[PDB]
Amino acid sequence: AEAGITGTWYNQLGSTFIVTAGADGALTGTYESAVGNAESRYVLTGRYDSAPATDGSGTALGWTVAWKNNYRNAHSATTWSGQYVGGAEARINTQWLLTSGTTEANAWKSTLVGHDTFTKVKP
Amino acid sequence: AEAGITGTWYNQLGSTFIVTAGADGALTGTYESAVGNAESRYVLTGRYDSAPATDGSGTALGWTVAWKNNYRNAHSATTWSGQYVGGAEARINTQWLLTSGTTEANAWKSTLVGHDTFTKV
Amino acid sequence: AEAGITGTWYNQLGSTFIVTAGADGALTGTYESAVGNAESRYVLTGRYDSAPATDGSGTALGWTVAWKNNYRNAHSATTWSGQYVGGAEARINTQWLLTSGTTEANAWKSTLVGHDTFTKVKP
Amino acid sequence: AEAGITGTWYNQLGSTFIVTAGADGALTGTYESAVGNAESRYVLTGRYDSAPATDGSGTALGWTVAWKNNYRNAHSATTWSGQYVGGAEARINTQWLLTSGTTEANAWKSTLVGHDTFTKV
Ligand SMILES: O=C(O)CCCC[C@@H]1SC[C@@H]2NC(=O)N[C@@H]21
Ligand SMILES: O=C(O)CCCC[C@@H]1SC[C@@H]2NC(=O)N[C@@H]21
Ligand SMILES: O=C(O)CCCC[C@@H]1SC[C@@H]2NC(=O)N[C@@H]21
Ligand SMILES: O=C(O)CCCC[C@@H]1SC[C@@H]2NC(=O)N[C@@H]21
Repeated sequence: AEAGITGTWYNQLGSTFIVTAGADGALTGTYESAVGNAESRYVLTGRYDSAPATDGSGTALGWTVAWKNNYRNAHSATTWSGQYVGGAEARINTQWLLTSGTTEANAWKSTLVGHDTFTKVKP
Repeated sequence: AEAGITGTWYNQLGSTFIVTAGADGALTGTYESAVGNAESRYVLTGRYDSAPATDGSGTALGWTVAWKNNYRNAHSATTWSGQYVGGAEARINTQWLLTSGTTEANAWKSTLVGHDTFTKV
Repeated sequence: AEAGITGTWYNQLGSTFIVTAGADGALTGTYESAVGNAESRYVLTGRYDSAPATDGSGTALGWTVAWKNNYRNAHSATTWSGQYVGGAEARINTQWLLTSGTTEANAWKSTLVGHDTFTKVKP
Repeated sequence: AEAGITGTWYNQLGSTFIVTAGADGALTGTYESAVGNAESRYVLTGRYDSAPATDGSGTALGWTVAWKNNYRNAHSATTWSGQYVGGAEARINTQWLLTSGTTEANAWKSTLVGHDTFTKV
């Protein structure tokens, strides 16, 4: 449900995700991270399943942030892959990969993995 | 300057990734997977570092495909996160997460992880 | 602390982890999964940092279960990588990789990733 | 039978993995990393499927190294999870998780993920 996803969300670190779900499956918005080499808002773009299953399955989605805006550039990008689970206590449960640009010799330690849970604030 | 990310790329499974890199960091294009519950092309969108470091570092990037088009809907989405390494034989090295829409009970087994290497050959 | 790790632990799915931490850095024990193609106990072996930092850092550890015992064989193995965080509310926070044996053509979808949090029961 | 997992293997970074596979599923040996905060050999222990499927499937396995030995202590541990594929050119294909001991504040950045391919060359 585009309107189910569309809104302001926060995760367990205190980061803010503002997203709009388009009817063609597009996600666009901004992300503000509470941690890491980041300041202010960053552009995000992603995609979601705009026709999910009618049962109690979640809606699969994903989005990317490259950590460069007009104030800072961390030379890194994170992708979040997860699912939206609707209802009263709407949640988006994700796992993420954060890759930093590195020299070829340091490429083995270029990528962090983690997981974030997002809670929606009253839309 | 010199981000030769724009083009048609192929990974080791034979999937085709056609991307345009915008001057301000946007990635847009289409993806056609040679494997999985997929047929024909799917829309992708992503982001990349449009001013990378001047030392020998790769360019960080990432993108998403939701596997729904006019033919099929797999109820899943993949994100690739990696770096572009330019040069005479340019490559995009990625790790990816493929999440399927599941019930809560099956959420523990909702996400596959793998790694794809893209070259222009 | 070997004695800090040693004990019975349960995660959010209802699975049971019984572990003994050896003074040489060895972990041995048994694992019972509440989900998946598993029944009864399975042998686990792992390693941990037996001399962690004296600050508030966690103790890094990891262990493996191959899902074959005398009752069932799922032809898969999981490795958990994480850290033990001591105290009153002792926790082990992990991420895991579950690989299934597959044919070469299905090898792209061989591995699941997830995360489990373990709580210790009164030792 | 035929699990030719036992031996000395090398990955793409030039690290050396010396393993013995026990008849009942145990893996034991040593690991020497060519990269990272590591020197000399470290103890590894793991598990593998000692009765794999009879179709063309690989053998699932996994092992752990805690990066402490008599020389150094990195306060970290790596787990590799993968499958052994036998044949004329046998390979072990893995994905790994490297967790460092961190404070709670830094737990979000405690875990690296990568992938190693081992061959006997
Ligand atoms: O340090 C960087 O390279 C950029 C900031 C990264 C912030 C990460 S993205 C995953 C995790 N979730 C968050 O909300 N913030 C951190
Ligand atoms: O089966 C699905 O759910 C949709 C197709 C998934 C194809 C995956 S995405 C990661 C990997 N890289 C590819 O080029 N194809 C597979
Ligand atoms: O289905 C299988 O192949 C074997 C059982 C797998 C159980 C997994 S391991 C990770 C997760 N944590 C658990 O406690 N159980 C599941
Ligand atoms: O730096 C550390 O914390 C200890 C050494 C880590 C070496 C890693 S483990 C994964 C990868 N594969 C290797 O052979 N070496 C690196």
